[PDB]
Amino acid sequence: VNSFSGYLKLTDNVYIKNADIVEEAKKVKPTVVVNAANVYLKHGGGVAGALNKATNNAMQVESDDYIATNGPLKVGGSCVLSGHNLAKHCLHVVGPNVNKGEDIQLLKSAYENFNQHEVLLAPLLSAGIFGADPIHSLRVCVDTVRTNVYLAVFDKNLYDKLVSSFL
Ligand SMILES: CC(C)Oc1ccc(C(=O)Nc2ncnc3[nH]ccc23)c(Br)c1F
Repeated sequence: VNSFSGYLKLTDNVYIKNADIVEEAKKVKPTVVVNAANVYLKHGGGVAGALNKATNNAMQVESDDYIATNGPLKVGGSCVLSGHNLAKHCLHVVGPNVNKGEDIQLLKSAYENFNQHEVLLAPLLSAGIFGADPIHSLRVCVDTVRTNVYLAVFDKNLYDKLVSSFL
């Protein structure tokens, strides 16, 4: 039993809700919140900008030190950093950004990072400003993640479309 509330169950392990991931993280304080990161951990907009804003820019400060030490992530890769006031940990995961021409096949690799964590609060990878089809992202999520994932979808219209079209 966990503290996530109001989710629709899609499969044995995947759950979905129309919610602002920032507000959901603040309420649940999950062990792991997933960020929709880029390889430079520049949290300017989208989910990343919102999460970073909620940490009062502490996420960005920590991220800049991470990059200075380690260099950029790989597309499809991830790193574990602090969750600040939102979660114990933040798993920064880089899905391919279609608006940069990146290979959509890397979306499966990106979701594989979730399997290293028993339970996660997450957005749909490569959705929103990353330019992929969120219906496809949900399909890859369900077919790749085996651990327990609670998906927050900000847009109510998109949420209803994802549910109603789910196979
Ligand atoms: C073309 C348009 C429909 O694309 C999208 C628009 C918005 C979302 C969305 O709800 N994003 C979020 N989800 C959870 N927390 C969040 N905090 C801040 C944003 C946010 C998504 Br997934 C989209 F794909």
